[PDB]
Amino acid sequence: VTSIPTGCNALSGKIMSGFDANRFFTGDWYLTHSRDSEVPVRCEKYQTGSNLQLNFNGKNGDVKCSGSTVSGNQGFYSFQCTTTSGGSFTSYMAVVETDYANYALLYRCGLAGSTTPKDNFLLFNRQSSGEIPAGLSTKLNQLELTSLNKLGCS
Ligand SMILES: CCCCC/C=C\C\C=C/C=C/C=C/[C@@H](SC[C@H](NC(=O)CC[C@H](N)C(=O)O)C(=O)NCC(=O)O)[C@@H](O)CCCC(=O)O
Repeated sequence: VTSIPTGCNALSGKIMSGFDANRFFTGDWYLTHSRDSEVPVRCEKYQTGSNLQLNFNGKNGDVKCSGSTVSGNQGFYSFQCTTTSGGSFTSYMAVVETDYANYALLYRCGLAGSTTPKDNFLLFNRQSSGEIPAGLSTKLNQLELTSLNKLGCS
């Protein structure tokens, strides 16, 4: 697969310059806010390892993913994921803006039950108590993300 699924936003001109994968894909990231959310809200901790591997506590069971760059879409990654209930899926993401040490705003998109992909904007924080950073104010305005939903971390 050489480009993100049709229907997913490639965010051309909207992704940060100079993304440093080595500084992003290290340590833990808590998913604290998102544009769209479900109930009940939860606190997903994304654990990263070498070679774009990650683990997180998903809605029904732990999830393990293996990432790779998407050849045709700068900044995008494809993650092949499996869940402890026996599920498997492919999810795409790009880091829109991050300071690596505190926050990261991501775009995520993938097929999840239909030909029409579902997408979202996600705010990750290094601390479970993290909220909306001042540094993202202008970017959130530009993307019309002025009321992110708080999830289940504190
Ligand atoms: C450090 C940050 C790294 C970021 C890495 C980026 C992407 C890879 C990681 C996670 C991806 C999660 C995707 C979840 C799918 S849902 C994806 C999938 N579901 C299906 O594919 C179901 C298919 C069909 N609906 C069915 O019922 O069979 C599934 O089983 N998910 C389990 C679960 O969510 O716990 C939806 O809940 C997403 C909804 C919109 C969104 O928030 O993106």
